[PDB]
Amino acid sequence: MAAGELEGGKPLSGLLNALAQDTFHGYPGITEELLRSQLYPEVPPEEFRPFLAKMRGILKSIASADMDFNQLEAFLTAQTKKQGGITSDQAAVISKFWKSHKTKIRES
Repeated sequence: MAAGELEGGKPLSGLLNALAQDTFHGYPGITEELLRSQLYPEVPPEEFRPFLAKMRGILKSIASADMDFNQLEAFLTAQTKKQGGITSDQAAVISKFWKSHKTKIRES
């Protein structure tokens, strides 16, 4: 209640974004210890994993696997069926992992 939400909607929305630790070589902008400070300054660069226990499946999918739209859409169903998993509040922002960058992007 007072610790089961992770800041708010801002982090969960840019979680898979911050988590970007190993893209291909490592950008001078994003960093492992930076991902937390990026959106979740409350979580430490060590106790972040336990929270990712429900936000890690998407990490290895976008970062370690790098997927596209229509591919992760069906993957999120796993985040809402797994042992406990996340709630409709979280799945709401995560399900956007491919629409947040494929809507008002180039507009065509």
